[PDB]
Amino acid sequence: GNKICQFKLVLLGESAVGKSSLVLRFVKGQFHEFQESTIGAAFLTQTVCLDDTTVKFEIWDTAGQERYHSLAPMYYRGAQAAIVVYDITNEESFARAKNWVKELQRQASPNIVIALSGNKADLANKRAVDFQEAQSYADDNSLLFMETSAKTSMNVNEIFMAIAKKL
Ligand SMILES: Nc1nc2c(ncn2[C@@H]2O[C@H](COP(=O)(O)OP(=O)(O)NP(=O)(O)O)[C@@H](O)[C@H]2O)c(=O)[nH]1
Ligand SMILES: [Mg+2]
Repeated sequence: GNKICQFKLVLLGESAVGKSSLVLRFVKGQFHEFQESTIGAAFLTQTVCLDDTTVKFEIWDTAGQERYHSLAPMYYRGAQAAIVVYDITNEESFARAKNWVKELQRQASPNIVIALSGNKADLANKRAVDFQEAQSYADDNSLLFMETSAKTSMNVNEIFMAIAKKL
């Protein structure tokens, strides 16, 4: 097809859950075991083919440390979609993700599409967040949920493409 669409996506979540790794995997097909914590935010773009349409993603990978919380609106204000990321081995990160979802539902665009990534799924031998519990939470809050692994690539392209399909 000759149709081209572009949209703004923001990633939010507690520090160390794998936001930068998820974007690097999607955009560059890379994964770095030693990824440094992000300062403020990083910007990346990727263009994909979505059933007859060329979709360009403008992605804001926010720094998740609490000291950067006040900067979040600068990145989500004009976003058409968000991926709130947690680490399946860390329940506190899952609780933090729920608070990011609440903030988006109250302060971002009322039409924003929100996805929830249960990342580091390759570490299921240390799971702390039950898949079904997270799925139920996502269903009750109208969030597009998938467990992902930036390390193995599991569901990485899938979650970004599913979001694009719903915009
Ligand atoms: N096993 C595993 N490790 C992962 C996965 N995603 C990220 N990691 C690791 O987790 C650590 C933190 O990842 P990173 O992408 O920097 O996290 P972040 O959410 O961007 N942190 P910040 O918000 O501070 O910038 C890194 O050592 C990275 O390699 C994953 O899916 N599986
Ligand atoms: Mg980061």
